[PDB]
Amino acid sequence: VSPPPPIADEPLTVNTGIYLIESYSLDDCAETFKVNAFLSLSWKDRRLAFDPVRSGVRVKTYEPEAIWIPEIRFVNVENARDADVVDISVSPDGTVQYLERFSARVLSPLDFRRYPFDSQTLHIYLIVRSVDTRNIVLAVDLEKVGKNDDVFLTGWDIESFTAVVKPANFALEDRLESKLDYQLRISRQYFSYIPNIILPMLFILFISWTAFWSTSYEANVTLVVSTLIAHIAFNILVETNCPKTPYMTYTGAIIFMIYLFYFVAVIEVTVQHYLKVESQPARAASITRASRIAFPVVFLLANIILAFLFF
Amino acid sequence: VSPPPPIADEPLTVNTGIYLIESYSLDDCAETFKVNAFLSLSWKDRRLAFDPVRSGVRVKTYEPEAIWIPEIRFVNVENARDADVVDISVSPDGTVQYLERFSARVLSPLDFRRYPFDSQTLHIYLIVRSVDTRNIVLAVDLEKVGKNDDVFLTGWDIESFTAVVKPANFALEDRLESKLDYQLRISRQYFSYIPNIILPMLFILFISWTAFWSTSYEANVTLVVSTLIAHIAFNILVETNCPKTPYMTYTGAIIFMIYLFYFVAVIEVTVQHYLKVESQPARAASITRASRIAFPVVFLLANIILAFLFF
Amino acid sequence: VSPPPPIADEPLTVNTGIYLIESYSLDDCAETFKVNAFLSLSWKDRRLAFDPVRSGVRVKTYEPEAIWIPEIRFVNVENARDADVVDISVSPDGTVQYLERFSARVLSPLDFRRYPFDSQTLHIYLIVRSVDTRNIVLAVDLEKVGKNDDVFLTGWDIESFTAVVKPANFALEDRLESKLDYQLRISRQYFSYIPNIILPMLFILFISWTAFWSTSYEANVTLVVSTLIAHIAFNILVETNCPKTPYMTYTGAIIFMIYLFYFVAVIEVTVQHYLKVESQPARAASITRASRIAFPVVFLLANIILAFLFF
Amino acid sequence: VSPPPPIADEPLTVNTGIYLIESYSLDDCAETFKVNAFLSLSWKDRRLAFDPVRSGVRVKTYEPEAIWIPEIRFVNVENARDADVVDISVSPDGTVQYLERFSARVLSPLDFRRYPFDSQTLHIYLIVRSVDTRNIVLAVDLEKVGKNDDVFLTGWDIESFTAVVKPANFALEDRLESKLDYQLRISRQYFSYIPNIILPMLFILFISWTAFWSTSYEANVTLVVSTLIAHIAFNILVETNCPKTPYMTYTGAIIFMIYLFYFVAVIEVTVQHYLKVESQPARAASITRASRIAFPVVFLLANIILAFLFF
Amino acid sequence: VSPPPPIADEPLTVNTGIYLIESYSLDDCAETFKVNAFLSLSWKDRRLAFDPVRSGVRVKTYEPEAIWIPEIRFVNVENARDADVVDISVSPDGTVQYLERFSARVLSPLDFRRYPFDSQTLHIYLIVRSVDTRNIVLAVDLEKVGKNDDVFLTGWDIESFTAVVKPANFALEDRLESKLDYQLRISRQYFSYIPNIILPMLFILFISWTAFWSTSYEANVTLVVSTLIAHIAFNILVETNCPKTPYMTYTGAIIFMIYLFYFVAVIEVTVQHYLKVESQPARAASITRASRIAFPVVFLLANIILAFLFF
Ligand SMILES: [Cl-]
Ligand SMILES: [Cl-]
Ligand SMILES: [Cl-]
Ligand SMILES: [Cl-]
Ligand SMILES: [Cl-]
Repeated sequence: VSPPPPIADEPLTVNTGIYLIESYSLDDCAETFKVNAFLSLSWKDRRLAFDPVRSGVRVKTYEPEAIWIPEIRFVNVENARDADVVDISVSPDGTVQYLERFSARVLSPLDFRRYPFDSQTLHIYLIVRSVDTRNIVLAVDLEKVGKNDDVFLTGWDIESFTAVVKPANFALEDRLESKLDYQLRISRQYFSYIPNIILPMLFILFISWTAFWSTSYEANVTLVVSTLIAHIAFNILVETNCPKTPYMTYTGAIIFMIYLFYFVAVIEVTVQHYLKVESQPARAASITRASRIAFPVVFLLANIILAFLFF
Repeated sequence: VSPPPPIADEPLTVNTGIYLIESYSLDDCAETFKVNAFLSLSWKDRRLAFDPVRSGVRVKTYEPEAIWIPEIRFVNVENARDADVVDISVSPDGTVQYLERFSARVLSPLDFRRYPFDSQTLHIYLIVRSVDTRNIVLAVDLEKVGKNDDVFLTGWDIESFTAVVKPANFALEDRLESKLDYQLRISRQYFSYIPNIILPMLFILFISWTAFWSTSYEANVTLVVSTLIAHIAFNILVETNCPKTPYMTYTGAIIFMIYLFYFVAVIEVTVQHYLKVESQPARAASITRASRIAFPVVFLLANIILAFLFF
Repeated sequence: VSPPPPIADEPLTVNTGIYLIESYSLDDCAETFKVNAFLSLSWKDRRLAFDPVRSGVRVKTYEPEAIWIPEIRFVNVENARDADVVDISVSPDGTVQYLERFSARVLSPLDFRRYPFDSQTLHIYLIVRSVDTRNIVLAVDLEKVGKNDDVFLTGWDIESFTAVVKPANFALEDRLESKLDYQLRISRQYFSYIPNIILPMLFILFISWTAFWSTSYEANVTLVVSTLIAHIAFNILVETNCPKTPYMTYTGAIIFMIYLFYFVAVIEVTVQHYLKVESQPARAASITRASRIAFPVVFLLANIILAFLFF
Repeated sequence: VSPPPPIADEPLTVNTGIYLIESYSLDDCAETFKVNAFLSLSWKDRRLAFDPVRSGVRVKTYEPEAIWIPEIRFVNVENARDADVVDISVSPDGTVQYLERFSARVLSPLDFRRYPFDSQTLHIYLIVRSVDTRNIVLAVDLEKVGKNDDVFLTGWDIESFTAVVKPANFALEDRLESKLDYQLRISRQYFSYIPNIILPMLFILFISWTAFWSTSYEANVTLVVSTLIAHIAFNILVETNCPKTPYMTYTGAIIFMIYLFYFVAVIEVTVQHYLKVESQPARAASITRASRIAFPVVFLLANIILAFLFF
Repeated sequence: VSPPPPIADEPLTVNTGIYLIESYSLDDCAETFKVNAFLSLSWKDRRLAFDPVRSGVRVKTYEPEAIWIPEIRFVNVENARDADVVDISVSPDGTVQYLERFSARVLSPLDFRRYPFDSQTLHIYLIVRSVDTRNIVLAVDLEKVGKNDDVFLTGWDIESFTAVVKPANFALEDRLESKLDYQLRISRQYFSYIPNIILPMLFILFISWTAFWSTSYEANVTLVVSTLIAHIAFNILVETNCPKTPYMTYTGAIIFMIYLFYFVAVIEVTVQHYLKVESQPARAASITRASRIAFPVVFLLANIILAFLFF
């Protein structure tokens, strides 16, 4: 067996579809997700055409080995998918209806710049390589592209599963390659982030700010430095567990600013005490009183600037 | 190696049964569980019916490749189950009795809203795809559904193993499919949750409340802030290792409240000292005295409200 | 390729023997252990008997596929064992000397109530399902049950590897199952626990007791609260990495008591200071002096009670 | 299924080419990287020569089992690559053009001395063992060497993918081996390191330097020791998760210096207080005043020396 | 498919050789190491012996399935090695020369008593089980035992790869077994340990010793207790990453001593303050002055004793 012959000079159309059965193991660190789905394939092989009358059958079932089947591969997979041919059906005209169940660990880049208010498009790229006898081209039947209602990823809302209908046909190592883009659109469930991370982090910072209503240098040193320890401790607790991102994220910028604020509050506490000790209590008291407003105001403003820059 | 022919036009009934041998590795982070069980299958194939007189034997044993066997798959699995056919028996009327031992990692969503007082229903979905010549329908043989008495999951109580007898018949990829729901009901047993996590966490909070029987601002700052560090430290220690849940859990709400209480106690400590320093000792002393009752009372009340809202 | 026929009505005896080559990966969290061993099987199939004179051979070697071999499975395994048939020998009377090398991850419950002074019995359950034509029964020859001298599990003393000679014969899914219990007895190597965990944990607690020889409330608050932070920090450092146990362990009770002691010492420190401040230095001094004896005595007593209750 | 015969005594040339489809999972700890690529192979096997006229076809397609294929292995792999033969094309002269898609976990040493400003050369070593009947030699078909434009490694810039055209031919276990070196050049994306690691670590160090504008020994002990705790805490937070490198890294030297600086600042704080207490306030005040300049200057100077020594 | 016949009554000698291609993944927690190597096997089979003059070939090449090959297994492996037969050559006298490339995860116990100044001997145990017709014995072909020059293990110096030429012949499961010991000798690269672990741990302890030049009980409590927190924190940072070792290690003893020293320094600080407060300043001042010398001296002496006892 070799590819079906062209009637004219036309390429062979392999109609595809992917139906998600299970989506699992989305890994933010590895930028990978595990999928379990159906892969449907449809094409015409006139060599396989038959007279249903003089055959006594309206359909013919074949073993994968018995007939020509296109070699469809996935571009962005760790290793080749584990596939199980579910069914192969041939109709009197030579139409082949192929179906397999497969599992695969798909590599898809994730953008964490807007985390935890991010949305992602997961990609699954189907590909076919042409042979010398004839060019093979992929097509999508969107009726055949879907997902089980029960499919889920914890912490994400799965908006849709679709395919970009126009394939990407290009030459590679002297042969045409036809590629399809299947997209899984997901948006993060950011609720518990406010009470679980942000609010507690904010409270610690706010505690450090009470040093602006105290003249006790010993109590102030304990306030700013102990809260810095509590902040670091809290970040270890709520730690992403992923190796640090190469780029600056939204949450990343806020956290950097919180460290800057702890340093600035230490400078203030240091300045106020030095001024007091160096017989200048009027300047010390005026700085501390300004800080009471300057600190929350500069914080709230910089946060609005960051929110604006990222979104 | 073709499906058994219908006597009329009826679909083929495949009577199923699952008998749990072992259940293990329930992973809370992954929402998966590993199972080891028997899968029994029974259907009628009249091409296999025989006369026990001119054969001699009351039962016939076949190799899987000698006869037609329905392809049963699991819907919610990572990869296909590891199976080993244990036995294939045919009775004189053509009734096939198939048995295999399998192991599988089943994906089943878990609800942590009532943790650690939560109960879960683990699902195992059997499925069969119909074939060209005839439709295949699943059924439950309750005589063949059960679990070994020694079956266990650490930290859980296994209430029951049962199946929803009526299958879910629907259409997939242009063919009819019959699905079954096997349910494993488990409820969390965490006897040690109180002593192990709760109490030490309450003691730390209670220590912060001793600041209401002290006028020393330096000692008060050390009490509230050092206990906040101890609280965060304790939460790192008793951390589940599972990424934070997208939703608000019961234990999650209690912990959020504990952070709020540390912030409120800091505000009090700050207010009391400012009033004392700003020549108002009457208002400072009256706030601190109120707090001694207000703090435990508001805590005990909010906890009753939370327990009521979640349960 | 059918079971050997009976001479009367007696069941077929499959003589077993397990010889441990390697024991590894004992996971306390998973309650699982990986084993690599020999499995010996012995039975008589008269259909295989031969005249050594006619044959010109005193022994006959077969491929597993060529003859009837009982289907032996393990009850408490994650998946079916990976096996390599090492040898199949048939003597003139039809005796089969089967030998295979296998690896398997065995699930065996572990009791942590007496940790780290615990001993465990690891189980390996062999099983055979009886067929249509005849009943199959397992037997042990203890001469054939052993372990390599080099077998080891880090942190454990392996006392013995044996089998309970009497099989457990029972009905399951309308057939007989003959089950064998192979036991691996192990006892933990608790030495480094004293200098690594116990001793530093006691020193931290002892430091909090120095607050009973101090009147300085600021120094006392620093002693009790900072040591509580050090205790929690130390617990994070020496943490088992296994999720907390559903039941109350011995070490678990001691740790709970240590948290209770930190809370009680805070109460004392708080009471002392309040009485001292509120014009009652006679009570404050008498409480602190009592605590100096009360604390070590109540600790040493409760510990004896706990050691008695657990052992 | 024996190697093609030589026309004279010439070795067989196997022309190779690797085209990267996906690159992923670079593991810094393991010094390994996962790759998914095409492996093209070409050689002349005259036994496969045909007349395009008698055959009809200008090219012949074969199954891997039908013809002799050289055994190409990778030297630096964990296990053998997972390969899937995409195409085998034979031209009339008997020139075979083989193409396979493979995935492999390649072991390649990484130098972390200049981290996070490091560049690495990842190696993939192709190898072929010569046979009894003839010597096999590898060659590079540069037309068939490349990488997909979309190839990415999070946190790295992929500079180039190339092959050292001259093979390394040597004797091993009495036969010739022909080895090829494919190189993937990558350079790290160090941006977020400044705001995420460097800057917050410098702020904690700077806070410790405020002890040089304070005479309060109690406040100074709190400053230096509490910041040391915050530093250690921060290091736990930003920890690589890879076991410590056997060699001294650039970042490793900076961190060692920061610990030295915390110790020196403690010595100063200790010296200043002892001089004050031992009736020498002139010496104490002159040391503290010097330290205010000495500390940032010696730090900035040692950092320039380190940056010079490493780069 | 039968073993070669003996010329007299001699056992069959299988000459072995292992050539290391790659060594990777040495895991200290798991006490395992992954190896990729060649395994050469040589034995004489006269049934395969041929006259070269009437045969006309240098060496005959066979497929594994075609001829008898001894079953060589590894004793200390997780699962059976993944092997790929590279070549099978037969010379006129019947000498079979077998070669395979294999990968295996070898289990080899490690002694951490002298860590990080330890050396280890990694073992690879080859084994062969004798057959019905003849006894099989292993031997070492020293020409075929080696390692690639590029073989590496990060953090270790690979000293040698040798084999103990005399096999260990013994009886197992009623048959003779010939065992060979291949040894990989490695010594640890302990450099970065001094600046990364030892030095910062000694600085934290040294800071605690400044309490001997202070009379301030509040500052002393902060020094000793806060440094104990910093020590524990540092230990979490530099943590072994392996579950605790059952035996007392060298580094383990030093760390235990450091905890003892923190407790002793607390006792001193407590004693000095009590003596001062209980009208005995002569006794207090003399203890603190003694401690200034007693502490570093007792430390340096106990360390010399430990280094002597372990080495
Ligand atoms: Cl694929
Ligand atoms: Cl399945
Ligand atoms: Cl098994
Ligand atoms: Cl390879
Ligand atoms: Cl092996």
